[PDB]
Amino acid sequence: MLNPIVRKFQYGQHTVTLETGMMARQATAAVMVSMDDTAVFVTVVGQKKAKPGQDFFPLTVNYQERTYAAGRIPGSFFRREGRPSEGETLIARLIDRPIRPLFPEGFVNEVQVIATVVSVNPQVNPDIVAMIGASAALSLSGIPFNGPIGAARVGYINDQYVLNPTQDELKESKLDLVVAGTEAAVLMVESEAQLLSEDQMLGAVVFGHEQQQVVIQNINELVKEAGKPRWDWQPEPVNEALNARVAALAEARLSDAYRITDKQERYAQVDVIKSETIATLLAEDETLDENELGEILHAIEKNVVRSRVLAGEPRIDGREKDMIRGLDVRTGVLPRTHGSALFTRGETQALVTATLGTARDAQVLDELMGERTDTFLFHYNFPPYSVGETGMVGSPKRREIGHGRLAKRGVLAVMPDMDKFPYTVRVVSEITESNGSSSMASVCGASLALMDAGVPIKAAVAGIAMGLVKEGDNYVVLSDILGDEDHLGDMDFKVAGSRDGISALQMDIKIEGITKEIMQVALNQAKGARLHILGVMEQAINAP
Amino acid sequence: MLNPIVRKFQYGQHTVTLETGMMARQATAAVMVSMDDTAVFVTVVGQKKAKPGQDFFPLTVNYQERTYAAGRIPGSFFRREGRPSEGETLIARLIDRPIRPLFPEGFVNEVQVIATVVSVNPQVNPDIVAMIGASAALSLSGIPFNGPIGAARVGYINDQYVLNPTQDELKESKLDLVVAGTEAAVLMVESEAQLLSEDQMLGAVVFGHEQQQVVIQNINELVKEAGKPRWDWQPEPVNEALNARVAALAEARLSDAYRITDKQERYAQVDVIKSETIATLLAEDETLDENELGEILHAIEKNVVRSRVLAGEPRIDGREKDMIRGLDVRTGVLPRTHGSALFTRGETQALVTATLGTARDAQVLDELMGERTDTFLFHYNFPPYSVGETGMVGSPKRREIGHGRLAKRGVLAVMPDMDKFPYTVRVVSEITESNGSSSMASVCGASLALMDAGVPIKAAVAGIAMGLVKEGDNYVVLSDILGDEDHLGDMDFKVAGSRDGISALQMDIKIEGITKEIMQVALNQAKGARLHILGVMEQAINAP
Amino acid sequence: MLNPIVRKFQYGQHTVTLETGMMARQATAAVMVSMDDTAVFVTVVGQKKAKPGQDFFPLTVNYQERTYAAGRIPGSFFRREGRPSEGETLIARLIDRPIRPLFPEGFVNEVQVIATVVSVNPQVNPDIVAMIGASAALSLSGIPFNGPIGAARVGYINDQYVLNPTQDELKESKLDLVVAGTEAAVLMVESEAQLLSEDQMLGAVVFGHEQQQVVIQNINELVKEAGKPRWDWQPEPVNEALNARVAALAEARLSDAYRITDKQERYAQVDVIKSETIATLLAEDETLDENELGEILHAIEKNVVRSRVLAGEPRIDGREKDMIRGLDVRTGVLPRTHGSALFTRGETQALVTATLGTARDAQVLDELMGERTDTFLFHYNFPPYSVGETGMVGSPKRREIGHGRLAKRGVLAVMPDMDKFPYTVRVVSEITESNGSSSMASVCGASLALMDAGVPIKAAVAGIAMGLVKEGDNYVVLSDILGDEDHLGDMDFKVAGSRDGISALQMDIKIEGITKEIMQVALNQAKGARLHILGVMEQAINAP
Repeated sequence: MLNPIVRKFQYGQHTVTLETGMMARQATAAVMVSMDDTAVFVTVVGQKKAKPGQDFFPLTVNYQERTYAAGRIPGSFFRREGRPSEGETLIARLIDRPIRPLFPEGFVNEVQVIATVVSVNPQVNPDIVAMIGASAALSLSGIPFNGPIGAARVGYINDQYVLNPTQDELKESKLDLVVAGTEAAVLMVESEAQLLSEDQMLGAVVFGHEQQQVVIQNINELVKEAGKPRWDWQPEPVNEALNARVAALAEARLSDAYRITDKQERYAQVDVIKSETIATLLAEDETLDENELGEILHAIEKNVVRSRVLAGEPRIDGREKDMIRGLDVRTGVLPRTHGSALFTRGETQALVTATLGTARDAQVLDELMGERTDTFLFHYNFPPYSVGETGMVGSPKRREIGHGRLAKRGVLAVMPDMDKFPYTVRVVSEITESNGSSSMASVCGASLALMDAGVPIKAAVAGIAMGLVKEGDNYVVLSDILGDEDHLGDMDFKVAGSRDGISALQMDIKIEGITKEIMQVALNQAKGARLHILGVMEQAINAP
Repeated sequence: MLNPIVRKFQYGQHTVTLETGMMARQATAAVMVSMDDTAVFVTVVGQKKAKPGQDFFPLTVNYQERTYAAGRIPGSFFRREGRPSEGETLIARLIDRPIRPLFPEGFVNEVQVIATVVSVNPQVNPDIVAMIGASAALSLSGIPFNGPIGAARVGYINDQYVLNPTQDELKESKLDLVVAGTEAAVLMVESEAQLLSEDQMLGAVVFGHEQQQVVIQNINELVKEAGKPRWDWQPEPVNEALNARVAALAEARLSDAYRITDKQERYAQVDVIKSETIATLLAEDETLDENELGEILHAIEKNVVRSRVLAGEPRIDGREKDMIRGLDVRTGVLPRTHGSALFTRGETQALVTATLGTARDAQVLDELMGERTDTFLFHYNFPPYSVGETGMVGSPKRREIGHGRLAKRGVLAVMPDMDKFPYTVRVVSEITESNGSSSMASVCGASLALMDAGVPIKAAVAGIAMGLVKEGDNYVVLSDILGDEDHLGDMDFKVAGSRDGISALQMDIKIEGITKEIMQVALNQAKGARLHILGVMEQAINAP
Repeated sequence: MLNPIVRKFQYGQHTVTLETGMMARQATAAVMVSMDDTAVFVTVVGQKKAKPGQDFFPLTVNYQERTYAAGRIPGSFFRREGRPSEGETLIARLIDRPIRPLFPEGFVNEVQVIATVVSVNPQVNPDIVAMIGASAALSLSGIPFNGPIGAARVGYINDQYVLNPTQDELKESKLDLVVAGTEAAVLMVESEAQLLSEDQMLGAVVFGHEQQQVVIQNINELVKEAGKPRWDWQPEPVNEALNARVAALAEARLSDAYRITDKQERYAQVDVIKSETIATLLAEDETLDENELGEILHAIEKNVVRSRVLAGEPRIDGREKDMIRGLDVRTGVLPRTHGSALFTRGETQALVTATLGTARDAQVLDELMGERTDTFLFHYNFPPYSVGETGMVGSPKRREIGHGRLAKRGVLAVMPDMDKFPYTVRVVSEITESNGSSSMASVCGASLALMDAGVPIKAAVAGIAMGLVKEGDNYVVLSDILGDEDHLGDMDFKVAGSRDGISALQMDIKIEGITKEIMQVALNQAKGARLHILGVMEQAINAP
């Protein structure tokens, strides 16, 4: 006989139960989460010795909702679920994003987080239930993983924050955000609100982070109770011999390379510097490990950008911190469509179109919690010609779907109700070129496309992404980040809203140690830039 | 003018016609086997040149069912037969399973045996017609094949046997099995029975094997008449200079490596030896093939386990040759689903669920013969976290479909009729951990899920797997085999049924020379092992 | 801030507008094309450096129609276009085919042509608009391209040729062809014509070629205005010391290798020479490249065949310049289906079947501009066993859909109306062996299958493909070419029709400098071979 080890704790209005060490033993980690009646079984499998020819951390999270959870036989032709829907893909991204940055730098081992829904209650979502599982299992696995993260859902009724609102409570609620992060700092946040202000939008993030602290403490006690011992992993020793040998040839040229304004001219230049430096090092001796060099050159690229921002020197394209790129607004680009828009910011632009139809063309979503019909439709396409390369095209990938739901949340608060406008609207965003924010601009393109179409929107809506360069305690907040300022930066602080308030913001932080004090600066500077986008948008069109 | 080579012979109540030499002359083999209204054109293509590193034998069988065989336009959006359905995959396995062990060891050349149905009779099933088709083609191809095999459906009407029962006669029949084997011995068997005794179930396998002998004789005469010259292929010359060089270094390590008992600790130890023995030989001589060294180590692994079980000595986990693994019967493990079950046998586990629905949720099967509705549903999911590896959560592999119907056949005889219980039942089996037989454990969890849901089944149903190790003429029968035992053994003898009779039986023999005398011993020992599972199941629940 | 470069002109009636320099700046080239209201946004991306291990030229043209162009929400389940349809792949091939031979010999850099429909007029067809867009983008990119090409649709109303007919004007027309080619010579060509004569079909190609000249002139002027400078590219230099080194060892017996008749004996002989020549050259020195030696051997294979045909020597299988291979006509090959046919030409055969149905079984094509329901279906299947190789079977390949419609082009014109025959007919072609033209042999098998089914077709239809060997100004026209005479040849000239007129005409030229006189001779010589097949076809069956 095998007996499981359990621990029960009160969380909000529901009693969350965690179980381990009875179901999957062959898997490195296995926990079964049960908020109140909704259960999600999460397993984490990680290899001890991965491949040697790996340069990227290969983490994959597969979220899947079982049909027997609600107690219904699937409506598919084969009577068996198959491909994940738009709902299941968004939750998969909601679990990956917070857990990714907690892994130590230099960890290249393949890990897979399989989260399957067991049972479901029509009141409690299982999003946040699955996020606790990936937080509990990964801490019990032994795999080097900081945290663990807490999962919290924030509501807003009567100008006051409510922890974990049900489906019936969400009908009267104004704000709907999911907050995740470690005990020390916040890590992500996915929001969907009405038109709240800047102060109350930040207060909900702090509220949820304080409430999720109960979950974090209960997992930590379970690690010392049933958790497997930590992996004996050590990062590759910092070779000071090569870090001065490569830098004496590359750091001098790469410092001058990051002053070019054009993206095409800069990326072609840094590729040449990376090519001939390795070519010379291979000509010296064939012992030097190729990849190794690729990470040293990448470390120099990170050091050149970050140090110049902290000192007070001009950015890549030679732009101050609170300064943004130039704007180009074009309404009515297509001839035989309902609505069309061409919004351009610097060197990134989105061809956004709007379509109108009857209520019969509504998307009938067969969700696990309940069957609902979606009136407003938003689609995000990211073709390879935007970044300037070749790739596969046909079916939308993870992001494509994630950024599409993001741009939907930023407009959903503005969109008129069915009582005034009873027509199904489909908005398609086509990324023509991409350098900084592609999900954001869109929201700017959607507002121009919906007016042009004839949709009576409440107020013009815009949005821009923010960044951060943090080293020690001091920090610099960036307005309208570039491609090199996001991949080498510390966070992708996306904010979208109207003239009055904020519709929806996405918080993606890569480092731990983020504070509420530096959150206010990033929130306030985004509002000043948001009004600047709208000042040019209202210059072209101001009425539907 | 083109000319065909025709052979006709009487087989039961049907006449079988074999044509070769005119259709698909470019392919190594092409045989047109069409009985009384219906046929399955089968072609074999084998590459003369083997891969560069190819180690395993790549055999791929694609069985597809054209809709114009019955004379009907397919009911789809594209109006064309696309990817194979649940049915098409099953027959493909009935073609792939008997032919695979007949290919000689050391043969790594890629071969493809595809079968396409070109016309069809509502009374004669295309499954055995395709099996004879592949048997005739592979023998006429020239590719090293130790066949040919015969195909026969046995059935059971009025305490008697009838060779290849028709679709109308199958409704009155209490048995439905397809037997495949050579002139010397049996090789496979896929069966479905309505609670039959061991003597009647064993006598059915012998009956079908004796009746299919005329098929083998008629194929052999065609090979002597219109057969392509056999391939000049010889296995790698076995040298004792390299074998004893590894055996004096690895056999001592591998002997203690199979005494570890625990799966995770055994596989970790057995991988270390493989990773070190090859590495130490490469340090001494780097001109040796790594691919050859792994095949020798696999032969040593085969010699250690088989010799220990051949003599009176406990196996890899400490069990005797009839002793079965420990049991953990659990039900009502999940809250918000109709039926819950948790079955664990030693180191294998299956989370089985039950779901109830109306006649609206019935599976509408669009088969080649005609449209029918399926009331009982069974799905088999095999995730990567079961064995402790990383894979694509995606699905569903073939083995997943083949084992899905396997467990469906074991419960179908137990399941109540439509009149007494007019509800469509959906059963989903989730493999939590895998070691030994997980398909037989799915049948044990199925009965527990149905009783928890409230489904009034006839009796309790259970299932176990049996193994064999034979060297010369003497044999040792194993009860409830482990994973490896299945790979390093000789046969996968699966038996599923109740206390009274057998509901399902699968016979997957990988070696020829199997005796009728040893089959009645393995089936009788399986009955005693099945009653042990059923006794513990009745302890937790004996009625719904 | 952002300025476009625009040039608009006239092309018969609808004014064609071309725009570049604003949309998609990151990519290599992006041109906004359109006529009246139909707009197709085409992008071309070319990679600077080639992949180390490349031997072939990777051209991947993908055409995607988006439903917001017409102003309609898609009728799909997810409400997203996604994967390319049956129609979308045909236009993708219609763009890929003419542009492929224009790339210089030796160029191996990966290029992608992404053409997407963004706006559409219900009268103007996007297919010719997308072809102009790709022609403009490839010329403005700088990537080595020997264009530009023009696109013209030719109709035939009241014995007169009409340039670019609208969808309403096509109902009166008896011809619908899409002609493509450079300023000096024609390239590809696909037609469909209710039994028209040779001079009518030939004159229509010349008509469209002369009318599309104004398009090419306006593209060339735009390149002179705002075109990115031509790529600094130079092909691999001719190795005089290596080309003679291989020839003095391989060319001697490779000349005798293309002398034997049988395909299986020839392809085994040309492979065994290559397997021995390269093995000896690698043993002599290991500094040589694997792919470089194969390119010289292929040049020998090309030179041996072409030199014999041009001089006046007998062909590979011992045929004359106008001689057609042996024919085998069989019908009623299958028992339990409506239509059955087994047509064989030389060593190529197609198992063609005809299936009868009702109006309920008709395919509803959700095309961009249109709601038409197709009553006639044609499906082409090219399995791996036809060529004697091993591959993967699943979703119909681009080559299968292209030949499927191409075989449909010849049958649709001769088929009876819905008023006299109100049954939906499905035709499925199965290629069992292939060497010459299996797509045109499917048309011959289609007429035999329909007569066996009972379809009252107006006349019998047959056809063959034509080849040409031209290196100077003198030419040799070949009737019914092989696989070796098509790859090493210069053009693929497909003709299909009845005893009175031509139903289908396809033109696939790989070389520049095609004259008017060689196009009519290849068409007139095809008529003689077409009458030969129909004469043998009438011997078996003449009336249903």
